[PDB]
Amino acid sequence: LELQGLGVDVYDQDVLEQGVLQQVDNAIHEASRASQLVDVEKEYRSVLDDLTSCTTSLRQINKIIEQLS
Amino acid sequence: LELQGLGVDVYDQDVLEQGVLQQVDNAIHEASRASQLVDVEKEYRSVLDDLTSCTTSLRQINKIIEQLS
Ligand SMILES: [Mg+2]
Ligand SMILES: [Mg+2]
Repeated sequence: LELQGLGVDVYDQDVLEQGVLQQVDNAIHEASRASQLVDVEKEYRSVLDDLTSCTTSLRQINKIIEQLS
Repeated sequence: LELQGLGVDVYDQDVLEQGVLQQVDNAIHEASRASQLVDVEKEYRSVLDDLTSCTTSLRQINKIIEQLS
């Protein structure tokens, strides 16, 4: 008698028994992970652009100073 | 007769049948993911420190200029 299945936490994947509910679960969890990753990429990019902007300024500054040579 | 199990790709998790091999698989895959994440955090941090260093320089520069007021 399948009873040890009742022992699993409700919100555990293993509780889903085959077909459409597994399909929906896969979709919503995979979309959430994909969403997290887009957010990290955006956050990294925003910092990378800022570092690029700050750097090129220094190059411009140092050139202006070095132009006085 | 369990035969549709032979149809799975060899390097798929589902091929591992219970116990110690599943235990080893979990360990090596989880360690690999944890390793990737440490690397991303290090890479982001290195950029964040660089942006911090570039920024504080500009603050120092602008102060020196503004000191002439
Ligand atoms: Mg779920
Ligand atoms: Mg494996």
